[PDB]
Amino acid sequence: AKEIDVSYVKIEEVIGAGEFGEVCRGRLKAPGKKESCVAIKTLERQRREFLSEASIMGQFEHPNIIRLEGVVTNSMPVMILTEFMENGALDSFLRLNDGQFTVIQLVGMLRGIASGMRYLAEMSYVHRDLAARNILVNSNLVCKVSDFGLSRFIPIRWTAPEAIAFRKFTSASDVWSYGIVMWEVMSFGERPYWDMSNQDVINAIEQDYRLPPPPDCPTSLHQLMLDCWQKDRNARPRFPQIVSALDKMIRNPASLKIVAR
Ligand SMILES: Cc1ccc(C(=O)Nc2cccc(C(F)(F)F)c2)cc1Nc1nc(-c2cccnc2)nc2c1cnn2C
Repeated sequence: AKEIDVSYVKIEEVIGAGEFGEVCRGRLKAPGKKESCVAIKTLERQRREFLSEASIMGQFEHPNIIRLEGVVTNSMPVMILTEFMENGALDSFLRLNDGQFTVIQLVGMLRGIASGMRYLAEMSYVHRDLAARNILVNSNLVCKVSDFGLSRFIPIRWTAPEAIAFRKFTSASDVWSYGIVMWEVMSFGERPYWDMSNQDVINAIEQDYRLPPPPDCPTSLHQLMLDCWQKDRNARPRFPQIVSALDKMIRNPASLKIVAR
């Protein structure tokens, strides 16, 4: 929770809205450091809920987790600052780039997301809302796991079946969500389960249906999705094994040439 002096922070265009107010694009100019772009949540009662998020974010330091720049608490407005990700959310970025990235590039995106989740899981942090809309993409296509919560610029179709029903959220339920993210990525941002209703999705999953391989998806990647969607949560791979599986694919790209009929 590094405190930032406001004279370094200049607020520009509004990019969306949050639970506690606006979210804006901005610039950060600190002594001795270059000027960079930042995204800023602004904020009123004495509720410390707004800043409690910053206390959570400050624990995280990883190349695939959104990086908190700092906070302003001795000023108005009160603000949470992170690095600014030029390509925005992954789902809309991929829809804008439909069919325009190679399989190897998509796998590299997924490997980054998996590494970020591996870190969170190692930290005993359960995300609970992992979805492509919660991943930000930088100019080099590095994907960073984020959590926008209640935001704008209830999601059961990313949630493991045991978390929907029993409200049992674990890293293994995040693994389920990660498999959905894999499908979103290999589908260039198609909505999981198309236009099915939330109830239809729950019923389909309970009947053991699983999203099919996206067009051109390597069979080995869809199998990895199916592994993440095992009903028995203890049978799903853990994030370390997921990273290792993707790394094996990057080393052996001939394995990614096998697609289904
Ligand atoms: C400004 C901000 C504030 C919070 C978070 C965030 O991800 N917090 C969070 C909380 C709990 C757990 C985790 C996790 F575990 F996932 F790491 C993260 C990210 C951003 N940064 C941005 N927010 C928005 C944004 C936009 C609209 C509504 N809400 C947020 N747009 C952005 C950025 C950076 N670049 N861009 C384009």
